Amino acid sequence: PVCLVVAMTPKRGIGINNGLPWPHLTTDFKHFSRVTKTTPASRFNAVVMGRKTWESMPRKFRPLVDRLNIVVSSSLKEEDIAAEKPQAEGQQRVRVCASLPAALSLLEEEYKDSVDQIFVVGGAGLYEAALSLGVASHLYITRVAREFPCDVFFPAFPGDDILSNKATYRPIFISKTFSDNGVPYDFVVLEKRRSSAAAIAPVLAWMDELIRAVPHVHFRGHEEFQYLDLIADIINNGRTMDDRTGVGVISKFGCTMRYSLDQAFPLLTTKRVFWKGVLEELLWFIRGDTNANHLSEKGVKIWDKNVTREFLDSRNLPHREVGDIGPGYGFQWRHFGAAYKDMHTDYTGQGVDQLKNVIQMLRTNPTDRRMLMTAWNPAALDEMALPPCHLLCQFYVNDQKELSCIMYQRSCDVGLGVPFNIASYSLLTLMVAHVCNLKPKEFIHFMGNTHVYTNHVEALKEQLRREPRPFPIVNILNKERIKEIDDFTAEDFEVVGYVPHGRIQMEMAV
Amino acid sequence: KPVCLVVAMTPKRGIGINNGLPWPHLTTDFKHFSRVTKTFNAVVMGRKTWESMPRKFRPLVDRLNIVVSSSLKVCASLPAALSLLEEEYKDSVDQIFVVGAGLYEAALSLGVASHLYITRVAREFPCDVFFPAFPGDDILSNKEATYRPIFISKTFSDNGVPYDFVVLEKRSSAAAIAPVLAWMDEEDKELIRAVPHVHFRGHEEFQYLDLIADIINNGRTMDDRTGVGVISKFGCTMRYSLDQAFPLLTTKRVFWKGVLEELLWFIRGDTNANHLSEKGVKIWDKNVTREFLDSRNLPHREVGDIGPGYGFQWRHFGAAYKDMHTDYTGQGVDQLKNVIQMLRTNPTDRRMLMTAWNPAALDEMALPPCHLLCQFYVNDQKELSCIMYQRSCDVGLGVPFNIASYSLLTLMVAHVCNLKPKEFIHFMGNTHVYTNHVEALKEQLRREPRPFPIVNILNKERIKEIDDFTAEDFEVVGYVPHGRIQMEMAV
Ligand SMILES: NC(=O)C1=CN([C@@H]2O[C@H](COP(=O)(O)OP(=O)(O)OC[C@H]3O[C@@H](n4cnc5c(N)ncnc54)[C@H](OP(=O)(O)O)[C@@H]3O)[C@@H](O)[C@H]2O)C=CC1
Ligand SMILES: NC(=O)C1=CN([C@@H]2O[C@H](COP(=O)(O)OP(=O)(O)OC[C@H]3O[C@@H](n4cnc5c(N)ncnc54)[C@H](OP(=O)(O)O)[C@@H]3O)[C@@H](O)[C@H]2O)C=CC1
Ligand SMILES: C#CCN(Cc1ccc2[nH]c(N)nc(=O)c2c1)c1ccc(C(=O)N[C@@H](CCC(=O)O)C(=O)O)cc1
Ligand SMILES: C#CCN(Cc1ccc2[nH]c(N)nc(=O)c2c1)c1ccc(C(=O)N[C@@H](CCC(=O)O)C(=O)O)cc1
Ligand SMILES: Nc1nc(=O)c2nc(CNc3ccc(C(=O)N[C@@H](CCC(=O)O)C(=O)O)cc3)cnc2[nH]1
Ligand SMILES: Nc1nc(=O)c2nc(CNc3ccc(C(=O)N[C@@H](CCC(=O)O)C(=O)O)cc3)cnc2[nH]1
Ligand SMILES: O=c1ccn([C@H]2C[C@H](O)[C@@H](COP(=O)(O)O)O2)c(=O)[nH]1
Ligand SMILES: O=c1ccn([C@H]2C[C@H](O)[C@@H](COP(=O)(O)O)O2)c(=O)[nH]1
Repeated sequence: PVCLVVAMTPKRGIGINNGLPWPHLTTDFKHFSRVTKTTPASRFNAVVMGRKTWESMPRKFRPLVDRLNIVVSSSLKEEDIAAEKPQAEGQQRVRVCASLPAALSLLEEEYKDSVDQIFVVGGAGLYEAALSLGVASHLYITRVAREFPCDVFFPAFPGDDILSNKATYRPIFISKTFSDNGVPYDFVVLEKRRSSAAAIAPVLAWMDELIRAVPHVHFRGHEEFQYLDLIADIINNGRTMDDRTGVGVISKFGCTMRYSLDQAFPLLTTKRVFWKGVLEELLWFIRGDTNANHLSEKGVKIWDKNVTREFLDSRNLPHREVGDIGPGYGFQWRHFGAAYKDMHTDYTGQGVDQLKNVIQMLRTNPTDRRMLMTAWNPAALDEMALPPCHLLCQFYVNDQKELSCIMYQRSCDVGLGVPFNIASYSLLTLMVAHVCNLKPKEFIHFMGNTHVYTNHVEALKEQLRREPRPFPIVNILNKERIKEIDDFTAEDFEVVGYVPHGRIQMEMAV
Repeated sequence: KPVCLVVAMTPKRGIGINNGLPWPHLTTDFKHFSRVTKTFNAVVMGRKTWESMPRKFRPLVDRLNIVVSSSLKVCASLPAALSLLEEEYKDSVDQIFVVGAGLYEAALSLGVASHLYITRVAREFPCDVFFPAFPGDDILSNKEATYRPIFISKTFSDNGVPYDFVVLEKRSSAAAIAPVLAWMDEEDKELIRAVPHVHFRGHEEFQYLDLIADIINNGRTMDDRTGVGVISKFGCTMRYSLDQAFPLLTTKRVFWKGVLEELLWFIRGDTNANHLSEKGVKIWDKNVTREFLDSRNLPHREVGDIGPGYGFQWRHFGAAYKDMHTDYTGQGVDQLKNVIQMLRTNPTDRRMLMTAWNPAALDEMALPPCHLLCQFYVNDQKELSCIMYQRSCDVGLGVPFNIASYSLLTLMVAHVCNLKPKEFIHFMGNTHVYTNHVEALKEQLRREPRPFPIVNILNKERIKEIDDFTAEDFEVVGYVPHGRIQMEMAV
């Protein structure tokens, strides 16, 4: 009964020119070593590999230490390998077999009592045979999120949708996202399916008491499970309420998520997020811009329905031109408290530039505890097309020059807005880290009224049947040119290794 | 042979009076009692205790009963009743429970009880029968084998009586996954933990105790404005239920008078700290001395003037500040009034927030506000919840005070809106322990929490609007904390 261990691009690519397609992934090698070596004593595990895989390995590491090595080949002989390098004392002699079935026979015949687990370690010849024989119980797959030139591929398999969009192999384990050398990746395991404190439990018994994301996944390390579980939690436990929009709501109050920013970027994968939209909106905020036509004109229409003639009038703002969000978000960030006129006015130097203050405090006194920016100005709310939802953020620097950010959001459309908000403030954290010579560490999301609209519930349930993919990496390009927060442009960003499931249509509650 | 005692007692160990119970009917305690005693089982009770039971329940059903009188229609002693359980009933008897005094004290002297199931009634009541003193006693009030708590429930209440439940003891797919979890856990000296002997930690105060432990264990050592130094973390969260009891911390006495007076002071939009100090509430004095104000570049401020902070922003957001003797009536935005009006007319609105954070006015304040935003929420059962966001949290000194403060605001706002208080949710930014508090906090972490008290609003009929509350309209009922712990304020 065998296990497969592999690293794989989303297109199932595993090799090129008898080498690996990506730069060195040190955590993946640790993992490989740890999975293939470990045992309870008497025994060792075996690794079975094809001839070219054996040849692809550097001499100094071959044979793989403390594991019985078997090579499947018809041309290489056991004495070829013995001649390559002296067998070290205590290690096993390297065996050669003509086929995978022969390797498994040999294991039974001559190494019962001696080997514990059997691992098939590549290449495509062996992976294919192992799947054909149906002898693989588990797949240890390292999912590399970037595509690389490959000439060798892991075979198609039922359940290969954990890699990319199109007996079965279902994931029972999904880790958080790692990275090395600009490459994001994660680890999954698939499974072939087809009176101490005794007497305390009756008090527990009487004090004690449906929708769930991909419930077969038992180890839920991927940080996107916070979002997926929050959807389920609201649907299971939330309360059905009315709402400003007339569309129903199911709501909860006081919710929390947090996303690491040191290895990869929390752009959700369980549906495609509108990244051009987040980037363009954030730059617009940073400008202090209140003209949503500037967004609309670039193909970002997110503010259009709340800046129509009709919606502005429902807000008693007949004097606003279409597109004018009033003194909201970016205006309050860059010009807190300034007297608003319209979206065409120059406000340079009016009011408080909170963003500048935060940055200057980060650069000069990062232990200060007042590094906040707010968009909630009670005096100006009635002049806004919409009172801000994400209304405050706070920054923090630790010991090691690592920057974390908290954002408070009064109102959270879990279906439509939340993924977008996660990406937006995570990006702001990247931008601020760079300009302050800091390392981005963490985004922390504090949520007030956290809701899913009734007309989203069905689509959200489909979303919960999808397992997450490894997070992408976002790189800031042209770092040397970029010295201040206003220097960033729409071209200074690269999203690397993003492989989300398909878009899900969800109407905005207007 | 294993024996357990089931009891409910006041902090002074009171269990009865005039052959009855001291307190009004405790519904949940009775459930608890029912369950615990059956899973047949034997309950064993003294003569008088049998009488006290109403006849409709007198045979305690689904359990063997034993009365230990020497005068009735049934053993003559407690040793006797234990013999009668080995000899006969040896089979089909699981555990045995003793359920009066005399019986309790017999069971303790003979040393046969291995566990104590105690319902701690938080209030005192007249009693003439008391549970025996016993080592482990401090679990009730502040007054060799010993009894150690192993379980401490959340706080309940019925008929205006707060109470707790504690238990004391006499003293392939997982295989596939394993190697992967193991390496992920590897990286990565002696952790502290609040009362590690308590396994089942239902008491909501454990959030605060665990928070202290987590900061000291996993926080990073940093500098800070005051010069004292802290250990800090960022982004922490607690929540306290308000429907049964009130989260006034019990592992050290919280300064309740101070909480109440500061809050009423906020609500009036008062910015003169001498009004607090003149009432014996000196919490703001060191941040409004001549010296501190000058350090803030405020030489023109009069001693005691906090500037346009907290309450001023609540009641007059954005108004132009003069001094603390000015009348600001009608000026600025009355956020508190707006919040209340929205709660009363359209409680599904998602903009029910109040902020103290006004960037245009920060430099004019003695201290930028720590608790700077709160948001309210109503469900479909008319239950009110409140979230407060705090940018900077002095865990040892400030946090217990802040918890009580906003929980109290929640009770007040619920009342004038004809809602019921449900939950206070505490969101924390820079969450820190000052270096000179660490030792004191380590003492505190050795204390088992007591049941939370309940706070009642008095004269409810007179109180219609948030401004109507006075310092005399509240009663804290059943508060039984451990002693105060001195913690010096970093200025
Ligand atoms: N990303 C990853 O996880 C991994 C990537 N790689 C790499 O993948 C590509 C190399 O693998 P691949 O090209 O498939 O090389 P293989 O390791 O499969 O070696 C190829 C050959 O191995 C022996 N052979 C294999 N299958 C059979 C069979 N089914 N029956 C009989 N003999 C068999 C044969 O050698 P003979 O001709 O002597 O008979 C066949 O020619 C490389 O890039 C290697 O580095 C490898 C392992 C893992
Ligand atoms: N808070 C709680 O959890 C509980 C409180 N209570 C309160 O109990 C009061 C009664 O307790 P208490 O007055 O101590 O009543 P008991 O139930 O202990 O009855 C007293 C007597 O019981 C039999 N007895 C007890 N001890 C001995 C002994 N050591 N040797 C021989 N016989 C013994 C005797 O009756 P005889 O004279 O016939 O020999 C002794 O006089 C009430 O207020 C009752 O409600 C009771 C249960 C629980
Ligand atoms: C949060 C936030 C910012 N916002 C601003 C914004 C404004 C009003 C709102 N109103 C409501 N009820 N919910 C929102 O989330 C919301 C968000 C967004 C608005 C729309 C989309 C959106 O429609 N996303 C879709 C469809 C459009 C597209 O892709 O072009 C998507 O699936 O990407 C995203 C973000
Ligand atoms: C929260 C809040 C409101 N506040 C306001 C307030 C002002 C400045 C602060 N400064 C610091 N560093 N931490 C605080 O918690 C703090 C709190 C409080 C202030 C003091 C006490 C208090 O109990 N002080 C102690 C110790 C005085 C001393 O000797 O230093 C006392 O003796 O009671 C409580 C609440
Ligand atoms: N997930 C996965 N990642 C891989 O890199 C991988 N590689 C191969 C084949 N190629 C190689 C090449 C070198 C070493 C190697 O030197 N291994 C050392 C790593 C030691 C360590 O980091 O502790 C070993 O002793 O395992 C292993 C396999 C087969 N399955 C894989 N599977
Ligand atoms: N913790 C504790 N609380 C008590 O009230 C208590 N009471 C007694 C003695 N008095 C009483 C009185 C009535 C019932 C009683 O009627 N018990 C029923 C019903 C419980 C219910 O009404 O839900 C039972 O079988 O549990 C039990 C004990 C002994 N130990 C106690 N221990
Ligand atoms: O950044 C944003 C902006 C808006 N929304 C959705 C929040 C709500 O479901 C609706 C906003 O309307 P009110 O909360 O103002 O009713 O905003 C978000 O989730 N994120
Ligand atoms: O309600 C309050 C007021 C103050 N503090 C303590 C917060 C800090 O440790 C110190 C305030 O100083 P700065 O955060 O402003 O530096 O305030 C609180 O914990 N709660």
